[PDB]
Amino acid sequence: MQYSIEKLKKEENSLAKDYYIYRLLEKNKISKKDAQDLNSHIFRYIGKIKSELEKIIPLKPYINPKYAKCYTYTANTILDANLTCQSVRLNSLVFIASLNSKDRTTLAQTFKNQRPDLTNLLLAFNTSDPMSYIVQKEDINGFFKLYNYSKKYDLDLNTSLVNKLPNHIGFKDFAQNIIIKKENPKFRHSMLEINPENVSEDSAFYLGVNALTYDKTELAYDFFKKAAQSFKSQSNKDNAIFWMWLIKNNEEDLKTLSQSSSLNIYSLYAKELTNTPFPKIESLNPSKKKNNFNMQDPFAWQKINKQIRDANASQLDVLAKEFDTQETLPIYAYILERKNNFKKHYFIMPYYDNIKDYNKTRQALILAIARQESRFIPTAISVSYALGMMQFMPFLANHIGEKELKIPNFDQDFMFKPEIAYYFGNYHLNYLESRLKSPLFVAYAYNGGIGFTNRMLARNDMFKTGKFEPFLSMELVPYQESRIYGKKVLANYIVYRHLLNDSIKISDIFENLIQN
Ligand SMILES: CC(=O)N[C@H]1[C@H]([C@H](O)[C@H](O)CO)OC(C(=O)O)=C[C@@H]1O
Repeated sequence: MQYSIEKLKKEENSLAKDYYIYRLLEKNKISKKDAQDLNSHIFRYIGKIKSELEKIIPLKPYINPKYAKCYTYTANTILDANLTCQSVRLNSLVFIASLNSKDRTTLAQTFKNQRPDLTNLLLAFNTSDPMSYIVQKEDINGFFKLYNYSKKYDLDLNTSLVNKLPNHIGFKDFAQNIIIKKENPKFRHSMLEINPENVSEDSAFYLGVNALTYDKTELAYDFFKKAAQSFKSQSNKDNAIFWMWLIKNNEEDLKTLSQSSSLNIYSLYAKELTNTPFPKIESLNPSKKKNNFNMQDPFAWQKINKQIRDANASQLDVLAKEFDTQETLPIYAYILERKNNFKKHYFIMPYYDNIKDYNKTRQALILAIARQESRFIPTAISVSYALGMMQFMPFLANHIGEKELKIPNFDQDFMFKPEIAYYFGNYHLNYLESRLKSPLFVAYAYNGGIGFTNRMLARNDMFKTGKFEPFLSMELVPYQESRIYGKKVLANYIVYRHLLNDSIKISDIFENLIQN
């Protein structure tokens, strides 16, 4: 089914409407005329849909009309500009780097009283190492502007300077990136001297991972303990408490972790080590067959999803009842997950006839992936237009459907059919598992591609033998999305294996991750 640009224009703005506009663009069916009003019809104007629309109608915009005149000067004529224009242009470090040194000296004097930040950057670029100049001034705003301009600067930072960094908004991404990318070794080593009193949440956690890579186990414990105390989500606290346990072996930490209300790999592992029973999994069995809702209409899903997320505690109960049918089971579970404030564990198995003939280990992996990818919503669409319950990128979906399986009249929208999603997921999971084996590694490759996974596993510092392995390696997976995805999918997998009476010990999974 196709939609003309005219029909789409009548739908509400959503990712579904964006997806269908993008299908028109990629088929060259949007004329320069149709493209005129089109911006106000796009829900999320980022990435491919933007670069495609801008092939038809470029934008030069935007320069704020107040400062238009400021952008008529160059490095050769900036001394002719008024003081306001001079200071606007000096917001750009590339602009500052382009100036000649006599003009940087002149402008540094001009701005020393009113804008000593500008002065510091001007004089820093008069040296062969601007980062060293800025660090000597302990100019923290300047430091982050220089880092954003170029990641290549690296220098030792003293105790006073590093303890000032965590107060700046840029600190969190700075610390994450240099620790997981294993860049900027002098910055990295310097961050051993950050007082745990000065950091919290994710930043404290990454500084703990940092301390472990230098085998500073007491500092690491202090960082992870501050993370456990400050993190807002129970899942993240549990990850931090697990590290506290692994490092200092306090049995109260493991007891606290085994009694967590969050189901995650860390609380599951702690339950297993202490002979605690498996957590209770909800049982959803609606007797009603169906209602009026079309589970194959992507526009209906965008609409009802927005109602569910904005619904007060009251309106959730009305929706819960409406969607308490077998045909709408994924929507029911989605509503209940909100309605019970994310306290109960739901692990549904919808459209199960399509998988009941696979072995149970394969069933569990399919279901683990689908739960994480879509929550079993058949018409799910990601911001990069991954499609259906198993969130297939269109390129891969077309390769499998057209080239490999030669399906008659295949269209990428077949990914919205549960039978197609499960079938293709099985097919792709076979390719990955045959090469990768561990369900964790499969999960990383499913989310991030087999290329990145192969490169990570080729490194001699990832998933090898060690004191704190394989846990440390799971913290150092270089893409945040994939690092998180793997932990979540692995927990789902354990749960579904258990529900299918095909249990495995998560300790066996961890042992199989270490190659020799
Ligand atoms: C089965 C499949 O398509 N896997 C792909 C995955 C997926 O679409 C994502 O996990 C959606 O949530 O995305 C990507 C990607 O780098 O974009 C590559 C994977 O090969």
